[PDB]
Amino acid sequence: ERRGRIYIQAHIDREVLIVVVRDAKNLVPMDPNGLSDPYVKLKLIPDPKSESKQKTKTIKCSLNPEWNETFRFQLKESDKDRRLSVEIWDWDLTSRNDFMGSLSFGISELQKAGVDGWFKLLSQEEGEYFNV
Amino acid sequence: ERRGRIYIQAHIDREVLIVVVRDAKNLVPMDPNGLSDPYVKLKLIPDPKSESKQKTKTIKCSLNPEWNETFRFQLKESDKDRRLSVEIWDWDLTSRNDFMGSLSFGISELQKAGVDGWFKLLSQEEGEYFNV
Ligand SMILES: N[C@H](CO)COP(=O)(O)O
Ligand SMILES: [Ca+2]
Ligand SMILES: [Ca+2]
Ligand SMILES: [Ca+2]
Ligand SMILES: [Ca+2]
Ligand SMILES: [Ca+2]
Ligand SMILES: [Ca+2]
Repeated sequence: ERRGRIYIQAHIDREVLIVVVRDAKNLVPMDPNGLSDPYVKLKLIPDPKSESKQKTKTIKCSLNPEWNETFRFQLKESDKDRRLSVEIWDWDLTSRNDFMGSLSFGISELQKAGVDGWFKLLSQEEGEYFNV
Repeated sequence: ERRGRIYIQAHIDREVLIVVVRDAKNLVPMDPNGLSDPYVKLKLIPDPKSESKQKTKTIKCSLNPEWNETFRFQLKESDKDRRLSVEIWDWDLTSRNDFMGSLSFGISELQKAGVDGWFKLLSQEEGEYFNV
């Protein structure tokens, strides 16, 4: 568990993905002060023009952010071949935000069973394929 | 020690920085296969146009690379206000290489005493300032 963990809750209502991003523990420091400014980015991938994107607020200087935010996604046919992508990023003022941890759930699999618990954060490339 | 450690040897011999990049342990996975393709990038910073850049070879699929490569840098007056920047990157074929760990030593401080040992890898922004 090199990048910490995040507590996610996600299930499908009808054709509506409901995602709850509660909190995260032991995130990796990304700033010179030894901390980071975490915010989570949710997308349905593959997504070209990044048309699905939704973000939580940014928590400043914390390696254990608590967001408690809910998000709704209106699904479609095509989405059955997509994955719910959850990525944590470190907000920076004077530079590209830095990647911190990733995770993803197959939409086809969420329709069969929702999720509610802690997940180990993976690397960005790795997180677009699995969840642990 | 979230990103593992690297064994560095560096000292100055009459205006010449000699850096030995031996090996690294417990690097963080950066690829879908659960590994990474580490290579170290050495620069003297600030160095906007990267005229300083020098790289080790890339070791494929390893979180414990052994490089054993020596590098020489011809110092100057100005370099007394610069730092030796050591960054490990994960080589990727189909995408921007991913950052793995960073570290830096003040050139002014190396002139007073060289280093030879293990160093904890820091985040990129953090690594441009310290060396734990
Ligand atoms: N530029 C960063 C990329 O991850 C953050 O961007 P964004 O706020 O659009 O998610
Ligand atoms: Ca940062
Ligand atoms: Ca930041
Ligand atoms: Ca940044
Ligand atoms: Ca990679
Ligand atoms: Ca790679
Ligand atoms: Ca990449």
